[PDB]
Amino acid sequence: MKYKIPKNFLSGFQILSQLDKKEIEELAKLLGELPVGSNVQEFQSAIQTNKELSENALKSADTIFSLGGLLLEIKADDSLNQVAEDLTNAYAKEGEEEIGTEQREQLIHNLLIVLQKAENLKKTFKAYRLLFENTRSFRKSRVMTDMRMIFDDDFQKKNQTGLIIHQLKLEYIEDNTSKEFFISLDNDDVLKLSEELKRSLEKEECIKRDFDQVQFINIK
Amino acid sequence: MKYKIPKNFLSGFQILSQLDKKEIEELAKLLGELPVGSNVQEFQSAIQTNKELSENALKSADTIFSLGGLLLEIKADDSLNQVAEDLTNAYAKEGEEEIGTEQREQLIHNLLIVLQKAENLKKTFKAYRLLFENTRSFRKSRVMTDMRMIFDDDFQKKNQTGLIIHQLKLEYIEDNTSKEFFISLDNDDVLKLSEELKRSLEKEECIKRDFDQVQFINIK
Amino acid sequence: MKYKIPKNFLSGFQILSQLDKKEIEELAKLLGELPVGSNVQEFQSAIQTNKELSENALKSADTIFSLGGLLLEIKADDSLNQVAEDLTNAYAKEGEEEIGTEQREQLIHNLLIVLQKAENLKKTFKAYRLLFENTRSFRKSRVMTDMRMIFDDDFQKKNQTGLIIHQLKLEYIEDNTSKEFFISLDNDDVLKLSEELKRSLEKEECIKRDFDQVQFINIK
Amino acid sequence: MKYKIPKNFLSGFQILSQLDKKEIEELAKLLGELPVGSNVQEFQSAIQTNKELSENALKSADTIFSLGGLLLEIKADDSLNQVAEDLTNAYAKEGEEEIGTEQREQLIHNLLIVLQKAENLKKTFKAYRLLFENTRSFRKSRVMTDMRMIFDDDFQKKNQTGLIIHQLKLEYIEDNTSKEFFISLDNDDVLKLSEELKRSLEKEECIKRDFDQVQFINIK
Amino acid sequence: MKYKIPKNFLSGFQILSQLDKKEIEELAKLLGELPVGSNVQEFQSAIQTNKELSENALKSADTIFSLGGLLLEIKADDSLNQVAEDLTNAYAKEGEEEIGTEQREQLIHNLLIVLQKAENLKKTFKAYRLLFENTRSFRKSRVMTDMRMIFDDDFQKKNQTGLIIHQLKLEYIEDNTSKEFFISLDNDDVLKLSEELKRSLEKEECIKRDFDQVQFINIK
Amino acid sequence: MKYKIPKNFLSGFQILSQLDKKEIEELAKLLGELPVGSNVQEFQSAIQTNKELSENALKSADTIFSLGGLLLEIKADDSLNQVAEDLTNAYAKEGEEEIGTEQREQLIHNLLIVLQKAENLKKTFKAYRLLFENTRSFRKSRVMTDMRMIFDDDFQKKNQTGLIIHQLKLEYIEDNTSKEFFISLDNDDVLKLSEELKRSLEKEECIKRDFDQVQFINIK
Amino acid sequence: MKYKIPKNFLSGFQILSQLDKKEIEELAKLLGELPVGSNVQEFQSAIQTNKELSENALKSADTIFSLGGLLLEIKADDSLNQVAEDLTNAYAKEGEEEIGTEQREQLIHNLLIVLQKAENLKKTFKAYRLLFENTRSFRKSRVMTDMRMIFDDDFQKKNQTGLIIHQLKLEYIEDNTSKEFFISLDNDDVLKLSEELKRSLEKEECIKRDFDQVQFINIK
Amino acid sequence: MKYKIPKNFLSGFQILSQLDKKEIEELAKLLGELPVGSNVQEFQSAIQTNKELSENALKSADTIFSLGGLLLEIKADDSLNQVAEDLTNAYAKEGEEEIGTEQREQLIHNLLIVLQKAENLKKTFKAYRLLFENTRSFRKSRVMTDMRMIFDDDFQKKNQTGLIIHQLKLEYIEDNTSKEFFISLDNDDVLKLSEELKRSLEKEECIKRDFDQVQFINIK
Repeated sequence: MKYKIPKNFLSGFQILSQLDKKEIEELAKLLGELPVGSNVQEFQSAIQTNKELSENALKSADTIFSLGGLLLEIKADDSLNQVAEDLTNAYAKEGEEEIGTEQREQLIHNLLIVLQKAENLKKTFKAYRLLFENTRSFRKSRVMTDMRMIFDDDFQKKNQTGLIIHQLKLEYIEDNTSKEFFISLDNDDVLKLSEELKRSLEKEECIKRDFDQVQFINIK
Repeated sequence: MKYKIPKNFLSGFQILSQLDKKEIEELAKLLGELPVGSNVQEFQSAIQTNKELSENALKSADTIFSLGGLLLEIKADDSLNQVAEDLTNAYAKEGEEEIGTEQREQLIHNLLIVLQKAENLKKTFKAYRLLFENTRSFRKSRVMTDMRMIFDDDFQKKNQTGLIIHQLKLEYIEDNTSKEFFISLDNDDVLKLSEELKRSLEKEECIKRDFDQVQFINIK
Repeated sequence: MKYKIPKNFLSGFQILSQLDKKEIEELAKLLGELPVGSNVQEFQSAIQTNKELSENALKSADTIFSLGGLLLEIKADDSLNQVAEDLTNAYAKEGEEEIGTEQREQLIHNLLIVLQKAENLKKTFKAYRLLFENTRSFRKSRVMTDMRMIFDDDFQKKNQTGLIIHQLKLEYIEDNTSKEFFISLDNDDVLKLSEELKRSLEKEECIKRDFDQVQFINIK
Repeated sequence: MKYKIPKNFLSGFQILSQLDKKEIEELAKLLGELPVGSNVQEFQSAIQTNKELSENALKSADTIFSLGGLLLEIKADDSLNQVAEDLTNAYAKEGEEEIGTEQREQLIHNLLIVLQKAENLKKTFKAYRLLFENTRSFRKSRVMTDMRMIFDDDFQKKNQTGLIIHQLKLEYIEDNTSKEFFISLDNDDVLKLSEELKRSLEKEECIKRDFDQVQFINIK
Repeated sequence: MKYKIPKNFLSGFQILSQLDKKEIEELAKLLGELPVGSNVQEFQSAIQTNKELSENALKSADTIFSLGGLLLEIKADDSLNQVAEDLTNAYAKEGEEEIGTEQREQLIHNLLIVLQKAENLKKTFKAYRLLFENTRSFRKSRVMTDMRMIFDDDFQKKNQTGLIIHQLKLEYIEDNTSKEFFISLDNDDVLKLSEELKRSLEKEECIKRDFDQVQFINIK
Repeated sequence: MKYKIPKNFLSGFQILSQLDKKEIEELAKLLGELPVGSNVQEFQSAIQTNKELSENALKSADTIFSLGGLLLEIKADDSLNQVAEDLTNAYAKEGEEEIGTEQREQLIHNLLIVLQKAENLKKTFKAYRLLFENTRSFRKSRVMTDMRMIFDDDFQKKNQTGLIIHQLKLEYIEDNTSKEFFISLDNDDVLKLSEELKRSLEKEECIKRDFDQVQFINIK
Repeated sequence: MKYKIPKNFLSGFQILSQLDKKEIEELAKLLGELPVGSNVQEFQSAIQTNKELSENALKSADTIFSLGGLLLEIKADDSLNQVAEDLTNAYAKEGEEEIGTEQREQLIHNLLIVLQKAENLKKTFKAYRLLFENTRSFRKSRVMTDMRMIFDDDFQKKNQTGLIIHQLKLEYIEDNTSKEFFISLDNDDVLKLSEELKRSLEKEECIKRDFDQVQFINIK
Repeated sequence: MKYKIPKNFLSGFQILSQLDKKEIEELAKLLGELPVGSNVQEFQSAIQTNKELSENALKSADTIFSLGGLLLEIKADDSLNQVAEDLTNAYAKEGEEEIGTEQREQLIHNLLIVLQKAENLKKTFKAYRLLFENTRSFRKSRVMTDMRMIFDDDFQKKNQTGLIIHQLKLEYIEDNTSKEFFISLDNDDVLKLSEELKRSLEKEECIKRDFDQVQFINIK
C-alpha cells in the first residue's frame, strides 16, 4: 500500500498460508447471516460460538474484521481486483516479503473470496464510520457537587447559608483529539434536562413504532 | 455618583418627597421577616400582599429592591453615611436637580433608615451576585432530531437504513455575552446522562437530609 | 411583551380597528390553500393577486406574515389564549396605549381567529427557522484571477512564464454575524469541484424520484 | 549544513562514488530540453524513458530532483561555489564521514556541473514554491446529504415534509498544518457556483487565447 | 481638525472670548513651577488654591489640561504655529463657527502663549502616555474563598475534610478593551507572592537611595 | 489493563514474590493511623521511620502509593475483585509474563488485602486529584524591575526622570500543558495586592477558628 | 435602493434640479482627459482649477466621485439603465420624496449621461477597491526605545551595562477593523531591513524601466 | 539533576578526568579579560587563538560555555556548593556512572573553580536570556512582488494597467514556536518605513554619544 502495515494487519498476511476453502465459505455464509452491525467483540463472540470451524482461522478473523474496514474503506468506483493487485504490489514493495505467484495467488484468491461476501460487512463499516463523521462527538461525562459558604463582613457571625452548585464535565472529540468543557447549573435546570430527555425517549418509541420496513441499528 | 442614573433609579430620587416614617419602618420589619433570598417579583408579591401600607410607596419599593443591589454592591469597608454623602454629592453634580438641605436631609435620612435594615437584603443580593461569579453560566437548551438516510453506489436500490442523531444546543454566558454550543449524541449516552442526573438528585436529597442548622437557598 | 414592539409590528396593533370577519376568514382559507413554504414577498404576491379582499387589509397582512413568525416562534406547550393574554398585558404595560375591553377583545378575537389557521404558516416558519439553525451558513461568493509573473536573477531577460491562480471568497454566518474566508486553487481542482457538484445534482434527482408521498421544499 | 541530512539526501552523498561525466552532461542537456515544470514523478518518467544512461545513475537522480530544491532554495546572491564549500564543510562536520580532498573534489565538481545546468530546474522549483506561498491553500473536499424530517406537536400525524441540505468540507493549510471547514447550502446556490465556475473556465480560455509569447504552467 | 470636537473641547473655543494676558502668563509661570506630573484633578487643586486668578479662567483651565494632551499629542517635528493654523482651518471648516481674523487672532495668540510654556506639561503628558504604551496593563483585582467538601461513596458518613481554595481575578487592558483572567492558588503560594513583593519593595528603596540627580515620578 | 505498564509500576508486579502477611497488615494499620493526606515523599518518610518492617518491602511501598492512585482512580461502582480480575487478565495479555494460578493468587490476594485498607488512601488521592480538577492552576511566579529613561527632543540635555515598572510572570496549566502570562504594575497596586492578601489570610484564620469538627487539609 | 441613502449621497438627489447640459458634458470630457486614478481630493483640485464651469455644480461633483464608486461598484453584467430604474424605484420607495416623471427623467437622463463617461472613473474605482481586497493591509507604524538596566545580586555595585531594544508597532486591518502588533529587534536586524528595502526599491526602478506600454499607478 | 543530561553535556562529565589546574585558572583569567557578551562561536575563536593551552581542554570548553548557561541559569539565592552537591547527587542517581569520592571531588573542585570566575560569564548569559524574555521576537523576513492585471468587461481590449504590490513576511516566536505573518503595502509606505528607520538609527547614534560610563552590548 501507500500505508505501512504493522503486525496488527500483517499478521493475516503471514498467517494466510494454511486456511482452507470450506471454512472460509462457511464463515462468509454465517456473516451474511450475522446480524449486520456487529462490533469486533461481537464478531469474536460469533467466532467463539463456532462448532464447524477450526481454531486456527481465529488468528486473522478478528483481524479480518479490522481488515474489513481497511478493505471496506476502499473506494467503491475502483475495481475490486485491480485495487487488490495495486495494494498487493505496493505492500510487496514495502512489505516483509517479496511475493511470488504462489503467495500472491493465495492472497488474491482469498481476497476475492472475501469481497464477494462483504455486503453485510460493507454496510456495517459504512455505518460505523458515519456516526462519527460530524464536527464533534461524545464519550462521557460526570457531575460534581459544591457546598460553598457565605462570609459576612462580620466574621464573628455563624454562617448559616447553604448552596448546591452542580457541575458538568463532557468528553468530546474534534479532529481526532479529546478535550473538556465545563458549565454551571442549579436544581430546576436539572429537572428540566431530565424531563426533556425522557420525552425525547418517548419520541424514539413513537418513531420505532411507525416504521416496520426498517430495522434500526443500535451500534456504539 | 460616577455612574449616570436614568429614571429606572432616578424615579425614587424624584418620588421620595412624600413617603412617611411608619410605613418605611414597618416595611423594614417585614423585610427582616421576609424569607431572605427573594427576587424582585417576589418582593412585588410581598408588596401587593400588603394591607397596612399605602399604594404610593410602591412606586419605589420595587426600585428600592433594585436600588438595594446598587446600595448593597457598595463596598463594606467604606462608611455607610460617608458613602451616602459622596454619592449624593456626585449625583447632585450630574443629577436632575441641585440638592438643598431639605431634599438632601430627606434622602440621607431615608437612606440610613434603609441601610439599618439591609441585613436580609444584603445577604440576598450577595447571594444573587455570587452564583454568576464564575467563568461561565447557564440559561437554556433544546434538542433536535434527524433521520439521515444512506445512499448506495446503486441509486436504484430501496434505501432501508435508519438512524437517530440527537442534537443539543446550550445557552451560556461569558463576559456578560451570550453564545452557542453544539454537540452530537446517541441513545445510550442519553440514558446515561439521565441516570447520572437522577443519582445526582439523590445526592442533593442526602445532603439536604444531613444539615439541619443551615437552610439552603433556592434562587434562580 | 418582554420585548419592545416598534411600528414594524405595532402597525398592526394600530390598524386592527376596522378589519372585518369575512375577509379574515377567507384569507385564512386561502392561506390553508396557499402552498406551504412561501416567503413574505410570495405572500405579497398572493395578496396582490386578490379579487375578493379589500385593499385596507394589506396594511398588516404582510406584517401578519412577519408577526406570524413572532406568533409561531411562540412555545407550543404554552396555551395559545393564555399566551395571548400575557403578551397583550405586557404590551399594554409598555405599549403605545392602555387597552380597554374593546380593543383587547378585538385583538384577542382576531388573534384566536389567526392561530386557528396557522397550521400551514406554523409549518412554514418552522421550516424557515431550521435551515439556519446550525453552526454556520451561506450567502454568496465570487472568484478572482491573477497573472503573477516570474522574475529572474537576471532582470534583463524576457519574462515568459505564466500562471493562473484562481481565488475564492465565501460569505458565511456565525452568531448572527458575517465574515470572510479565502483560499487558493488551480484548474484541475476547479474541474473536480464542478464534476462532483454535477453528480451531487444527479443524486438529488434520484432522491426526488424515489419518494412520492413527500413534497420537498424549495425555500431560500 | 546547519540542517541534518538523513539518507533521503545522504544517499547521494554516499552513492556519488561511481557516476561518470558523459552521463551527467547528457542528463543536464536532456533536463535543459525537459519541459520546465515537471514533478519528481515526471522526472522519474523521463529517467525511465532513457536509453543512453546507465541504471546506476537513477539511485540519486530522483533525489537530485529533491536535492535540486535544496540546491535551488539556496540564496541567489551567495556565490554558488562558496556556498557549496560552506555546506560541504558543515556536512563533513556533522556528516557520516570526514571528507578528504578526493571525495570533496568529486562532490564539488559534480555540484558545479549541476548548478551550471539548473536554469530550467531553478525555474521549476521557484514555480513550485510560489503557488503555496500565501496565507492558505487547498487539497480536497467532499459533499454530503441530509433528509431531515419535520416533527409536529401532534406526533400521531404522518410526517410528509422533505428537505435537501447539502454540506461541504474543504481541506486547507495554514502554517504547514491541516484543518477543516464546514458550511451549509441549497440547490440554487449549487447551480450558481456551477455556472460561475464554468464562466471562469471560459475566462481562462480567453486569456490562454490572448498571450502567445508566454507558455502557461500546469503544475499541481 | 480631521477629528470632531465636542463641547468637552469646544467649550474652550467658545469661552476664549474674555480671558486676559496677566492671568494666563501667571498661570504659565505657576505651571512651570507646578510639580511636573500632575493629574487633571491635581491641576484642579492647583487652580482652586489660587488667589490672584479670576474664577472665570477655570471654565477652560481644566479643559486646557485635557487640551494640553491633544495639544501635546501633536507631532514635534511639525511647526507649532503652522500646525495651529492647519487645525484652526480644519476646525473652522467643521466647527461651530466660521472664524474671522478677530477670533482667529485671539485663538492663535493664546495658543502660542500656551505652547511657549508647555515644557512641564509636555513632559507630564508624555509620561502619562508611555506607562500604558505596552501590550497590556492593569486596573484591579480581588480574591474569593471556597470551602469545597468531599463526598464519599458512602453518603451516610460524616464528611469531615476541609479545604481552602483562594481565587484571583485581575482586570487588564488590550487594544483599549477590558477583560478578565482567573487562576487557582493555595496558602504557600500566597505567602510566596507576599514575600517576593515585599523584597521587590526593598529593591525600589535601594534604587531610590542610589540616584539623587533624578526625581522619580509617582503617577497613577 | 488497556494501559501499558512500565517498570515504574511493573516493578511491584515483579517484586511481589516474597512479601509476607504480618508486614503488609501492619503497614495497613499504620496507614490507617497515618495522617490522611500525605504525599509520596511523606510516605517515604513514614516508611523510613519504620522499625518493625523489613527493608525489602520498600521496593514497592513507594510505588504502592503511586499504584494506589491507579488503584484509587478506579471506578467505585465497579466491583473491586472483578476489576482486579479484569485488569490482571489484560495485564497478563500484554504484560511481561503469562500468569498462572500461583502468581495470580498472590497478586489478587495482596490486592484485596490492600483495597480493604484504602479508606485513608482513597480519601487522600481523591483529595489530590480534585484541587487540580479545574480549568487552570498554578505553579510559580517572579517579578522583575525596569529603570526606563526619558529622551528629549533635545538630546543634549541631562535626562533626570526616573521610573519603576514592576513586572509579573505567572506559571499556569491548561490541558496538562504549561504557559506564561505577563502584566504591568506600579507601587500602589503592589501595596494593594499585599494588603488584600493579608486580609484574606485573616479570613482563613477566622474560618479555621469556626469549625472544630473538620480538620482542614494542607496538601501541595 | 436596498441601502439607505443619507445626505452624504442624497445631497445630489436634492441638488440635481438646476445643473445643465454643457457643464456636465464638458466635465465628462475633462474627466476622460483627467489622469485616471485620482482621489476625491484630486478631483476637488481639478474642480477648483476650473474656469468654464459654474460654482453650483461643485455641490455634487465631489459627491459624484463618491457616488461614482457606488455607481461603479454596480454589477457590470446588469443593464445600466435597468439598474438605474431599479435603484430609482427602491430609493423613491424609501427616499425623501416620491418621484414623478419630471425628477425621474432628470435623474435618469443625468445618470445615463454619467455612465456613458465612467470608463476612466470605472477603472479608477476598480483600482481603488482592489489594493485593499486581500486578507489584511496597512496604515502606519512607529518605533520606540528602551534603556533597560541590569541588576546584580550585589545591589551596592555600580550598574554599568547598557542596551538598545528597538520596538515596532504596526497598524493593520482585517474585516474592516483595526488592530495592533508588536515585536522586538536589535541593531543588525535594523540595518538588514533597511538594506533589503533599498534593494527592493531598486527592483521597482528596474521594472519601471522595462515596460513602456503600461503606465503604473501611484494611488494611496 | 531533575533533568536528563545527554552527551551534549555529559561529554564534560566524561572528559573531566585529565584537565589540570594551570590551564583552567589561566582560562578563567582570560575569560575575565574576555569581552563580556561573547557567543559560543566567539568563545571558540578565543580558544583557537590560544597558545598556552593544550588542545585537549577544548573538548569541553565550548560545552562549558553551554554548561555555563546551565550553570548560570542556576538560582542565585541558592548556595553554589550546595547546589553543586545536589545536582551531582541527582546526576549520579540518573547518570552514566555512580560517583565515588574521587570523581566527585574532581567534579566539585573544578566546579567551584569555575563559579569563582563566572562574573563575566554570568553577566553574558543573563544578557543572552533577557533579550528574548518578552512576549514575542524576531528572526527574519523577505518581500515579494506582484504585477496583477486588470480585466475589462470587454475581454477583447488591450489591458494596459499596471500595479506594484509589495508583500512582507516576518518570522517571529511565541512560546518557543515559530509562525508567519503577512501584510500588504505600497511605494509611499515603503519610503516611510525607510526614512523612519534611518532616523531611528540616528537616535541610537545620539544615545551612544551621550553615555560614556556604559559600554553597550551588541549581541545577536
